[PDB]
Formats: sequence, structure tokens, C-alpha cells
Amino acid sequence: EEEAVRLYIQWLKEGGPSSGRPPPS
Repeated sequence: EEEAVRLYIQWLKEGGPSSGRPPPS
């Protein structure tokens, strides 16, 4: 039940590490 992974979702929803950004947490 984490929030940081909620960012990770956000991150992944943006494409994840293929977006040009490394995963959040």
C-alpha cells in the first residue's frame, strides 16, 4: 500500500524507463 509506487504507476503510465526517466522509487 505504497504511494511511491503510485508514482511508479504514473511513471509506467508515461511509459516507464522507456519514457526517458528511470523508475520513481
